[PDB]
Amino acid sequence: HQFFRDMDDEESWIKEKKLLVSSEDYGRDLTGVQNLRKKHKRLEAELAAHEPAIQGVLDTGKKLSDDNTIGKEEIQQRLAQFVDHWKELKQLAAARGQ
Repeated sequence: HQFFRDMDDEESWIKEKKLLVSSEDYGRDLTGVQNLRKKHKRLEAELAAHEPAIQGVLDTGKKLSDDNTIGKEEIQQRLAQFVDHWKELKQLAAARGQ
């Protein structure tokens, strides 16, 4: 139950993370351009820390499996969303860079 909770709070953080990216943009068109470029740079750094964070949960889940399996399987499905979300985020970041 705890791991699940943590995962949930984590997924939440992901949403909150994306929100930040959406916040650090508004600031007069004239600067908006430089704002996007600056955002990208911060995005790369961010991602560096977001990788280990998300992975951490993933690893934990793997453990749960070996410790239970019957049940945790459902959580994996939910966690699948987490990865998917991050995946999209990565793609977006890549596009921005290019």
